[PDB]
Parts: sequence; structure tokens; C-alpha cells
Amino acid sequence: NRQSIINPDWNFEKMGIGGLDKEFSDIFRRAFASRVFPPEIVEQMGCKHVKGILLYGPPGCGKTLLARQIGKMLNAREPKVVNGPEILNKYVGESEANIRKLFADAEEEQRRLGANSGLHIIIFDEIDAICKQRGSMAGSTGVHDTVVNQLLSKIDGVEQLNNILVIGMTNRPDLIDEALLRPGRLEVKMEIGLPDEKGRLQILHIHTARMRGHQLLSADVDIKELAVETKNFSGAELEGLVRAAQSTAMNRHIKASTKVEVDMEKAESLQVTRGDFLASLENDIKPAFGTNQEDYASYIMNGIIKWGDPVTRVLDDGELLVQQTKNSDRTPLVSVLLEGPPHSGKTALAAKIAEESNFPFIKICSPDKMIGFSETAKCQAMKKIFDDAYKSQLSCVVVDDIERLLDYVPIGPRFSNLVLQALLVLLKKAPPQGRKLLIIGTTSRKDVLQEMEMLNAFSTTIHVPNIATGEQLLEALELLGNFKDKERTTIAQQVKGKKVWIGIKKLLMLIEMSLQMDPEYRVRKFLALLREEGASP
Amino acid sequence: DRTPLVSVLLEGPPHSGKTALAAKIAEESNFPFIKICSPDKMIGFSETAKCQAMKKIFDDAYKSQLSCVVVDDIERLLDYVPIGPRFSNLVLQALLVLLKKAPPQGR
Ligand SMILES: Nc1ncnc2c1ncn2[C@@H]1O[C@H](COP(=O)(O)OP(=O)(O)OP(=O)(O)O)[C@@H](O)[C@H]1O
Ligand SMILES: Nc1ncnc2c1ncn2[C@@H]1O[C@H](COP(=O)(O)OP(=O)(O)OP(=O)(O)O)[C@@H](O)[C@H]1O
Ligand SMILES: Nc1ncnc2c1ncn2[C@@H]1O[C@H](COP(=O)(O)OP(=O)(O)OP(=O)(O)O)[C@@H](O)[C@H]1O
Repeated sequence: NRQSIINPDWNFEKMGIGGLDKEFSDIFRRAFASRVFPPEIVEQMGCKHVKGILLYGPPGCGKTLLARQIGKMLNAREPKVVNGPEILNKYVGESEANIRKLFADAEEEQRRLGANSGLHIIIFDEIDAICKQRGSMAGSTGVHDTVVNQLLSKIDGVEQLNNILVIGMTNRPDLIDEALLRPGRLEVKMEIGLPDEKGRLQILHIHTARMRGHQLLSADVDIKELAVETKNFSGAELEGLVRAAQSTAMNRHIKASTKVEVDMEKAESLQVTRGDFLASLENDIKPAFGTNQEDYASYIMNGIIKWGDPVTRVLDDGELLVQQTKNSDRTPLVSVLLEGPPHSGKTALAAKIAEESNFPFIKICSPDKMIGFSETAKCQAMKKIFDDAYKSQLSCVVVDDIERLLDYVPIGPRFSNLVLQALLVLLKKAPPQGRKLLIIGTTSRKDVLQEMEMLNAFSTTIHVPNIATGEQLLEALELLGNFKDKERTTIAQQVKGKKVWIGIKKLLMLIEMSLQMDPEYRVRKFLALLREEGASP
Repeated sequence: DRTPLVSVLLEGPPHSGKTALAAKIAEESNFPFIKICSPDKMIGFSETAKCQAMKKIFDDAYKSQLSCVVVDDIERLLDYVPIGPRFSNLVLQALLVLLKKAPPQGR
């Protein structure tokens, strides 16, 4: 006999697994090298084969698809599939009999024909329902322990059986019995991670090819655009997106308020447009998990307007700092402080500076999540964030509204002390070797921080000014453009007399409040407001 | 549309009728969601209880597309007494945080 171990009519393309391919190459190299090679060389070498494969990873990836495909790829006895904990039975000693029934046939075949038999595949799905720790599973009955012991004794006992392949997949590997996770049993273990950009492109092509073939897909569709937009989608979500888009297109030809009807004409004219894809992205499907999903639209609701010189100066300084921290050896840690009068946009400029930087790891720590936290929880949250930041090669973090992060209030003073000591030490310590860290701080009250003796721990400070000249006020108004030229001249005629001191966050409020009155009283009302509230140096 | 959050502080001498003028304005609003967070419903609570209650009310108030909420007798909500003075710090930080948080988009 010259039985082959691979189906001659096989191709890696038809398997359709997408971005795993390096994982699949590793699996093949380890699991089947011993069998592909011709007999005499291995006979001389006398190398045993591996028996147990363990696949693990988060929900919705290849794993079941991959196991179904591996089972299909070989040309041998059909696999026997076990769907989770269907082994358990209500009589004493009925579980072990069931388990051994699986391997009985392989034992017999090996014993009869010797070393020239075929291959048998046993696929354990949801293996964590069975092989939980015998030292941890509930003490109410033996059966879980005796099942584990039966499996361990049978997979690699005193009698040597070396013609069986057992495949396992799970979600929480660390619970599995370590005596099962040792060479010669379940030995190769691999992580099926979330797909990268290229993998997304592959998956999309695989699911779109058939529709392409018949010219149902409209030519405007740009797959690469879709790939770029879709961040953290898994394979399952990537399929569901396409399904939802097709459904949105197909529904267009059905009536269903009165008794259902379908147009036998337009049934011939169906196509999917890119607009359906856009629509499905926001209404129907949402990606779970993922890292980022930042709502910068909530931190920077109005973008920026370059109402004068200082905005550019500030942004230039921030860019310089980023560039420096990018390429340096002596000083792997850099810390910058932003401060100025209240209502001056201190947060928006910080967030924009961060976003222009293109570091892989960008996170903002803010008190708005921490409402009612004790003096302990805050420490935990901060420690967690910085631990995360230390993993990635490059990381930039923003700590905003320090004064509210301390619970400061002027009557005592009163503040939390633990938080301040944690903040000082976390600012001081250097990151792990070869990584680099940037920290951007925001505060309203410089002098207080100076008093607490933490101003020194920052490397440098940046001053964010507010509007100082009436000319700048006029320019900011023009950039907003909420008033007509005649109103502009009317304002100018009086405003030019004296300088003004007002922060832009208050400017917007005043404008909005002024718009509410009748047209003939707007200007005057505005003026009155600017007069009454603007009294300040 | 550009000022999703608006705040107003009714103020005056004692025994003058602040709470009533206030709940009359809320009634005439005719908004979909209206709530009143008075201090007399939480007699004998500690700090964490108060924080949780207020947090719950605002979390529900973000679910309607528009809402009105009344916070009357601040002076009693945070336990102030002239001798000292003494007060709860936690409640005050809660207020100063919640007054500056924009709701979810479009609300
Ligand atoms: N890498 C991928 N390439 C192509 N299709 C994929 C990929 N990952 C998942 N899919 C598709 O999404 C679905 C994944 O189902 P599958 O059972 O493999 O997920 P799983 O996470 O292994 O299952 P479980 O939830 O039990 O862990 C299938 O429709 C499959 O075709
Ligand atoms: N040039 C600008 N710079 C910054 N923000 C601007 C500018 N023009 C308009 N804005 C808008 O004004 C808002 C000002 O409010 P914001 O909370 O950002 O300011 P802040 O100075 O950090 O606040 P606070 O005084 O509460 O600390 C910004 O969020 C942005 O929406
Ligand atoms: N024109 C009015 N304005 C306000 N309240 C009025 C008026 N006419 C009658 N009232 C009545 O006056 C009472 C005002 O009591 P209320 O509790 O509002 O006073 P308050 O000053 O808010 O209480 P406190 O002194 O404890 O703060 C209510 O019963 C209200 O109906």
C-alpha cells in the first residue's frame, strides 16, 4: 500500500481562511512534515509524530472554520465530532465508557494492521467544558475528575498509539489541566488574533468575489476604502456587514404593508451601491472590543479657528516636542505643562496637539469617568492606564484638569494626599528599556501647583493666552461670521475705544445668548454683555 | 445647537419663594423629561449614597433627547454649617464635575 496523506484535488485558495496564512504555514510545517516526506528517510531518522493541537482566541475568528477545513483537507476516515459536554451521563461509570468508545476503533486498527493504517480525526469542541482543573471543579461528584483521568490515561497511556490526531479549541486556555498541556499530548498551541488591514482586504475580496462574477456589484465600490474605515472588525462582523448591505439593497423591491408583493421586473435589475455600505456602517453594525474609538468629536466640538498669532506658536511648540521625543537616546521621558486663565481652550489645543502626533498609543485620562470614586479607586485607574502605556513602543498620555483630579477646594485647603504622591512618582519614573513616553498636563491654577512643589517635576511649561486686542475680536467674529457688515462697523465704532479681556469659551456663550433677542436689540444687548462681564485686566 | 448645556442659578433672601418659582418654570417648559432632585428624600444618607443617587438621575436624564432637572437647596445638599465651616467634599466635587459634562451627541 502507498496511501497518500493529502487530497490530490486541493488548493490553498479554496480554503478561504484569509489572514491566518502564516499561522497555517506554521501548523502545516509542524503537524505534517513527518508524514509528507517519503518513508525511507523518516524510517532512518525514526521521528515520532505530534498528536494534539490546541487552538485558542477571542470570539469570532477562524477557529471553527479552520478546524472544518483541516478535517476536509485530509483523505482518511471521516472525523468524529464531539459537540461540547454531551459525554456526561446519569449512571455511575457511564462517562468513561463513552470516552473510550471513541478511541476503541483506532486502537483496534493500529493493533491489526500495524504501522500501515490510515488516520483518524477526533475533534473536541469547547474543550473547557470537560478538562477543567481536577483541583478546582466542584466537590459534589467525582465524574469530572474520573473523566479527566480517563482522557489522560487513554490519549498517551502504557500502550503506544501514534496514528491519531486530536484537535481542540477553546476560549479560556489557562484553566485546562496542565498534565494535558505537555509534549506528546496537546502540545502546539496558537493564538488566532484580530485581522490586520491586509487580512481585512482578503476577507472582503473572498466574500465579494461571487457577487463580482455575475456583475451584481456596482463598479464604484472601493474595497480599500472600506478596509481603511473598518477598524477592529473581526471576520464575523466583516461578513455580517456585507450581508446587511445586500439586504438593504434587496429590500428595495418588496412591498409589505398590505399583502406582500415583489416586482418580477426589478428583481432582474438588482445591484448594490456604496451608499448602502455607508449606511450599514452606522445604523446596523457596530464593532465591539477594539482599541481607540475615541470620541474626539466630544473633546473638540468646534475644531479650531486661528484668531491670532498665539495659536500657531503653541501648535509649533507642541510639534517640536513631539519630534524631539521621537528620536532620542539620552532622555527617553519628556513632560510638558499647559496652563492659562480659565475658559481659554486649554483642553482643545492639548487634544489637537496629541491627535496631530501619530503615535500608536494615544490615551486621555480624565476625571469625568471618575464620579464618586474613593481615594483608592483613582490610584488603581491611573496605575492601570500607565501600565497599558508602558507596553507599546511609543506612547503619549494626556492628564487634564489636575485641580479637579485632586479634589482641591480653597476653604481648608483640602485635598487627597495619596493621589498627589502617586502622580509625583509616576511622573518621575522612566519607562521600560527602549520605550519612550510623553505626558501632557493641563491646569488652571499655576500658583497652587507651585505651592505643592510639583511644578519642578515637569520639564517645561507653555502659556495659552486669551483675546487681548479689539482687532482680534473683530477677526474672530468674521471667522464665525454671525453678524453683518453694518453691525460689524457699529460694534467697531465703540469697541475700538478700549482693549478687551475675554476668553473664547465665553465669547461663544455671549454670542448665542445675544442671538435670542429681536433684531433691533441684538447689537445693544451684545455690547451691554461685553461691558458688564469683561471687567478684568 | 452650539450650546447644548445651559445653567441658571435662582438666588435670593430666605423665606422668599425660590423653590416654587423654580418648579413653576419647569412645569411651563412642557419638556419630555422633567425631574426634581430634592434633599428631603434622602434623610440620613452618607456621602456615597448621595453621589450614587445624583449620578443615577443624570444618567437617566441623558436618555431623552431633551430634559430639565432641578437641584434645589444646594446649601442643604452639601452639609454646610457656619461653625468651622464643615461640609462634604465628595458631593461638591460631584456637582462641579457634573455641571461641566456635555451630554451625548445631539441632546
Ligand atoms: N479569518 C477569516 N477569514 C474569513 N472568514 C472568516 C474569518 N474569521 C471568521 N470568518 C467567518 O466568520 C465566521 C466565523 O465563525 P467561526 O465559528 O469560525 O468563529 P469562531 O470564533 O471560531 O467560533 P466561536 O464563537 O465558537 O469561537 C464564519 O462565517 C467564517 O467564515
Ligand atoms: N481656537 C480655539 N481653541 C480652542 N477651543 C476653541 C477654539 N475655537 C473654538 N473653540 C471651542 O471652544 C471650546 C472651549 O471649551 P474647552 O473646554 O475646550 O476649554 P478650556 O479652556 O479647556 O476649558 P476650562 O476653562 O473648562 O478648563 C473648545 O472645546 C472648542 O469647542
Ligand atoms: N407670588 C408668589 N411667589 C412665590 N410663592 C408664592 C407666591 N404666592 C404665594 N406663594 C406661596 O409661597 C410659598 C413659598 O414657599 P417656598 O418653600 O417656595 O419658600 P422658600 O423661600 O423657597 O423656602 P425656604 O425659605 O425654605 O428656602 C409657597 O407655598 C407658594 O405657593
